[PDB]
Amino acid sequence: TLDLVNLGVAANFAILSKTGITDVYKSAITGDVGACPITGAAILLKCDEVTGTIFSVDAAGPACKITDASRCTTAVGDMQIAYDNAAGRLNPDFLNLGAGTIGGKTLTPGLYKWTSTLNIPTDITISGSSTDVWIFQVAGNLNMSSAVRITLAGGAQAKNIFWQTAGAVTLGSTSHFEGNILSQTGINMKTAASINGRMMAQTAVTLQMNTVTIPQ
Repeated sequence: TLDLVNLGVAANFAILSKTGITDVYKSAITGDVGACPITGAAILLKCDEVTGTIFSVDAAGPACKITDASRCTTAVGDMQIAYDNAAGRLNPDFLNLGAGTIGGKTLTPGLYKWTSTLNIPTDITISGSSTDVWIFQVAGNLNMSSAVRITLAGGAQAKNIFWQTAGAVTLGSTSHFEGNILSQTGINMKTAASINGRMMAQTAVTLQMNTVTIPQ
């Protein structure tokens, strides 16, 4: 009975930020990337790093960039509506689960809230049907330590997982993440971390040699 978070046009993006995209070469991104209203010069991605289109609001950015202000603007706007929709959900199923550290848990469908920072220091499973939905509401940061893998079980799909964070996200080196990130600030990945998901930041996305794939 938990409704999907509608991403509108932002659904078309693996990475969408408002202040840019930094990168330690070489990353492997599958899906479109965009930044707005910042200049496309703030996208530090090469053409060989993106399987998809790089969208700029202006004439600056990587050589393969497409200038389309109105699409980037709509996407960022839809990302804000999604962020507010996700943050606005009421009547959580869980509050302060694991007291802000959830290593080793198996997370079943529902609306989860943390009034603090959330840490993921060891492997977790997300377990549910192909139609089940998870919304994780985090009033601080979200941290996941090096080499931590999020596993999906029971038919659970990346496209039906949403992480809403009031603070910054940090995914440790070589970690594997599952789901959509709606961050009010930054999403910062470290050396060889991967995500099956979307990085939607109201500030910047920062990468270090990452694999980023849009959910199927």
